[PDB]
Amino acid sequence: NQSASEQLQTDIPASISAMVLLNSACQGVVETYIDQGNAEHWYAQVEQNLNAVQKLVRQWRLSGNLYFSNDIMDSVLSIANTFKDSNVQILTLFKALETRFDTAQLQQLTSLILTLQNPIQSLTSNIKRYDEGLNAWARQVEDAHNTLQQTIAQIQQEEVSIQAEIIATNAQIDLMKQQIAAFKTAIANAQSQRKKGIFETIFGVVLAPFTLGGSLILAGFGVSSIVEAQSEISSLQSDIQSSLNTINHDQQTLSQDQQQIASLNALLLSVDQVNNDCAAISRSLDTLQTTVLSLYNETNNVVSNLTKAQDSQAVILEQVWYQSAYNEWQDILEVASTLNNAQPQITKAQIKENLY
Amino acid sequence: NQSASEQLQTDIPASISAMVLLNSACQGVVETYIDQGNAEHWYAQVEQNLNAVQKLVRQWRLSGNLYFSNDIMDSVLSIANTFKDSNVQILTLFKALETRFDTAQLQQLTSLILTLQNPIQSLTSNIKRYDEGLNAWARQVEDAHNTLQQTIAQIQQEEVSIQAEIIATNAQIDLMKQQIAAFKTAIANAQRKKGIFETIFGVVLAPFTLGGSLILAGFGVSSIVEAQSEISSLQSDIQSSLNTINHDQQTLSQDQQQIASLNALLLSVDQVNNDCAAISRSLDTLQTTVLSLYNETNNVVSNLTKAQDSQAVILEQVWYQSAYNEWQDILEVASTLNNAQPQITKAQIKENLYF
Ligand SMILES: [Cl-]
Ligand SMILES: [K+]
Repeated sequence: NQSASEQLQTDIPASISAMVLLNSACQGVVETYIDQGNAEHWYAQVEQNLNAVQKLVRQWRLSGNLYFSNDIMDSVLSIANTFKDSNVQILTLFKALETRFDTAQLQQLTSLILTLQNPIQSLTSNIKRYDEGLNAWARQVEDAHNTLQQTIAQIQQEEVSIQAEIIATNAQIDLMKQQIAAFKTAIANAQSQRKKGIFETIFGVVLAPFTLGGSLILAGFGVSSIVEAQSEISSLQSDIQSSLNTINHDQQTLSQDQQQIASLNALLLSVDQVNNDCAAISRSLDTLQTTVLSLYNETNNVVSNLTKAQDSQAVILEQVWYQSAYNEWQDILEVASTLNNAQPQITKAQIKENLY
Repeated sequence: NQSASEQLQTDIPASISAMVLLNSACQGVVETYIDQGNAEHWYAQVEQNLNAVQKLVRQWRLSGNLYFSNDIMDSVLSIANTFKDSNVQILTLFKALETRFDTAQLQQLTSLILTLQNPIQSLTSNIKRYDEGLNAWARQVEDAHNTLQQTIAQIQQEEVSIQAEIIATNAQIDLMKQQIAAFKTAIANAQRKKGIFETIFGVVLAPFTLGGSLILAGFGVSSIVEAQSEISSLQSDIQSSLNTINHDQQTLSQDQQQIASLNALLLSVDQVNNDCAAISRSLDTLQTTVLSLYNETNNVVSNLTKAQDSQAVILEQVWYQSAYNEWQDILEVASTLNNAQPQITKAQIKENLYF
């Protein structure tokens, strides 16, 4: 139903969106803080495990990863600019060949179409290279997540006297994960409708609070979008606020020391977003790779048809594919350029007890 | 000549501005990253010293300190809302007392003025408590800074064959400190619609040829007024200093660049130290002005008590009306800052001449 270039209009920003989300999730991990307070010796293992996750995120940043893959973005722009720089020449040849067929100009037209294949293959190579490095890192983050999750589960299983409050708290943290997923789905549905940019919101959820201010836990997570999304991010903040209010109600019978134990799985919110965002990137790059290959095959079929053309009628029927692809790649150039030149707009939202 | 409320129109946002700067300096500390690479045994001590500074920042934030003191802000809003809610009552009593001197109405007006004193004293108390906690924390950060600085100094002393490159690098790091100071000076000069605007810089040092680096040295600046021209000049300044560092380190291996660049780790810790001192200076000014306002209310309540004719009461209305007008502006500025969501940008500063 769609040409490859038409599909890429969706698949390219979909992949950039997934990468931007990972960047914001990484920031959420960095901005997750805990203090020992009066906690028993279990705290050392939680601190160690959390620091291991944070070390992986710092190494990802130190390796140069920011909002999206520069190599993939540059390859997209290379294809788009190859279309842009050859359009007048290609249309002039089509019109000349429409008037009078001659093999020399047909050979020149075929050579111009062929100049697309190197930038396309470069995009495929850079997607593969990026996804391999991403997956190698993601496996380490997943292992670090599982270790922290197991450490916390062991601690909470030993607190037999407050099991009901721990279960109720963990249900609210699961709801928060659902609310975050609902935000991402809402954004994805409205991406094609709005102007492009880089927008990030880092949340901090205050748990086990002190009366006079501050807390023992500041549980972070990060979300983002490549389109303005003030309404959706406000609904998410309202959702997380509601869930935190319910946690505070469910923990009303707990001391601050018990709240510290009962709230530990909020530390997984940040790294869970990293895990989910890594998987989303890889799914989007599998889709993108299939579509890029489809575009490569289209150019091969067009070149094959042009080489077989013996009259003007056979040459000009390839013009519809070209004109359609050029129009799509002109739009891809605008979107990719906007994202590549955008100044990221970041904000922070601290979520704490709302009702007193 | 300025009334205390007129002075507070400047002194209150001045203190808020100083607090917002400290948050951005703290963010720069948190976003300073190093990896060991092939570094020798000195790396453990640098990493431990840096982690000690970063732990202090995390503890400061876990104590509830973000962009500004919530206790001080809420006390400012408490005074402003006391003026707002009492205004119509006070103005009508002044008007009736003007027409005909009434003893009962005078005591009511006096009691309405006295209601200002409780929130004013709570502001003084909340300034003292915050500043005491700030100074206690700032002494820990200063001690942590000096330890990391001494560790770096000793490491750089032992690399005898590349002293020229280390001295040149440290000179440019000092230049960056002056360039940051120039931004904050320009901000203190230029008074538009308020907000919370923050920029976090990351300076790439000892880079890998294919991307990334062993050092990402952070620092942060901020303002409560938009300052796009000022932050653009700062970025251009920092970019030029980093380009000079890369030129001056061209003879160094990546391992040597790692050592030669270590003092960049002190950039945002140094900003924390400077910003803590600047907050305390602004809080001493603020506390003096708030005490001046408290004494103004004591002079007015005594004048209302000593008053025995109508003209003596209207004499105190000029103070009230002037105070109220200033505090309605303060309510608008404080509400804008208390309700603001931070507008944060980030800039990575790396070699930008080749590509
Ligand atoms: Cl656009
Ligand atoms: K409780």
